[PDB]
Amino acid sequence: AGKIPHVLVIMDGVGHREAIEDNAFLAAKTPNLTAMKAKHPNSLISGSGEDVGLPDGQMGNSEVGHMNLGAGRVLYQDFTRITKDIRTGAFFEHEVLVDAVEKAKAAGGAVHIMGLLSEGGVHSHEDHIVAMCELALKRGAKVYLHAFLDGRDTPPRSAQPSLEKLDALFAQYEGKGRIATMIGRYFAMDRDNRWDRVEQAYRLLTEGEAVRTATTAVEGLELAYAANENDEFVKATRIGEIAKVQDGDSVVFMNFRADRAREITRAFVEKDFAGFERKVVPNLSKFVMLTRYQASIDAPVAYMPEELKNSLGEYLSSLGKTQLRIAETEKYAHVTFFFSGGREDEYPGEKRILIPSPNVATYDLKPEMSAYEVTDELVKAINSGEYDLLVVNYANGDMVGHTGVFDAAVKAVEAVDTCLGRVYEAVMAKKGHMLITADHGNVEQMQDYESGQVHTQHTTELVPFIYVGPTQATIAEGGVLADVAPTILNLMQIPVPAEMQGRNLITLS
Ligand SMILES: [Mn+2]
Ligand SMILES: [Mn+2]
Repeated sequence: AGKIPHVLVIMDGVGHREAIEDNAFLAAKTPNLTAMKAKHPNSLISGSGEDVGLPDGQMGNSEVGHMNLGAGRVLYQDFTRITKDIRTGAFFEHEVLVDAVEKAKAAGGAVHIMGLLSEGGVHSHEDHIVAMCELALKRGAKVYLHAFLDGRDTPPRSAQPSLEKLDALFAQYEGKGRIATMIGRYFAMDRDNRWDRVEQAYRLLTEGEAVRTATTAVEGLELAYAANENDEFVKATRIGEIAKVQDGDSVVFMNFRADRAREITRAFVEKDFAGFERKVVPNLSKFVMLTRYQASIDAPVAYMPEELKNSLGEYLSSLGKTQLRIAETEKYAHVTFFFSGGREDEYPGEKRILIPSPNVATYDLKPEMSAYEVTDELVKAINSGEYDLLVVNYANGDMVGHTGVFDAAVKAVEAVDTCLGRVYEAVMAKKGHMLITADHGNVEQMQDYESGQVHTQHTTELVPFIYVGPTQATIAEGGVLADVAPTILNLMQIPVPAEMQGRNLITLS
């Protein structure tokens, strides 16, 4: 104990946008942040596009963002890697993917492909899914696509062109493949142990169990829209005849992001699965995770992760320092394996506190979420003097911003601001240092002018970067997420490890 606290606050989904219209951050009462900015040095940093190793124009996200924050360097992203392999043709000869196809063919089964079907680019990309379908079709396989509909990394009603694209592909191999089922990502891609949701996707895939049937994918979507469902929440829909994932088939899950892929993957492959009582469990010829969703899941992986040495968490552990990771459960991955650079287990000296997210259908119903309890625990931790580094994620801006509901998003921002007043008080009393920042924007734009729909996605806006400490300082312009860890190490008066490539942004005065 008796340690000076260094606190990294990630206001998930809180960006800086000058425009006032539909800006829930500016509309919110943020007296603590306003006061902090008036007193303490503050700047803007970038968490989108090439600055975080993504294509120019691609919005940031929590996986890429927390990995960059923790790593102190820009990482080569799996999105890039897979896109490159498709471009060069290497994808189509990938031994793991080819093996899935050949094993299904040998068993006289089918290749079932599933994944988020949109151009969002956060968890998947439909062009990758086209590529996997083509890979299997060109090898003479029977192919069924199970589409998980988006509306969260894309506009809330936007699935139609994606479904049409895949229909058009299958039309080029007439009778050999088709879209079999559709369901919203709310069901298929849960990450907070809402197993009642996951079960709906699981039973659709394994039994063809559906709320509605339709003759075509687009007809299915029209039925969902008529039932007042948006893409994210589309109920289990079966197209045409039952096409079960059954014994001898192969499944390829085409998502490249881990957090929302773990639950449905476990439902298929985990030996003693306990999320829910499964009615049918197929013995697959192969189940492929496109990337490594979880080290302990016993299934082959197509694209294994690169080694990441001396992320901030690892490096502090190597120095015998202590650290806290704290968030609500919806952001578990973010403050654990995303921030740690891929490692799932605690480092020596690392403690985790995960507060259950509220047991509600959507977070516009409780925009304060579990932020107040997170704050209770964080303040206690800061005051204990037991931690050299404390990393907190506040989920609210991001999670409520994804609902597309402006008034709720305003309340989410207000909740975070109130909480930060208490964090500030504790840090100042302990003569500590704090960086308040974000991983990407979201809440600062709540209307999508390109579609006329509410805005449910991230933005490409810069994010705030506020330095709270015992003294003033100057902050260099042009910072990126990779600069945060070297900046923290400078505040801690600890040398930056060779593996970090970012720069210190802060000059104390
Ligand atoms: Mn985020
Ligand atoms: Mn988000």
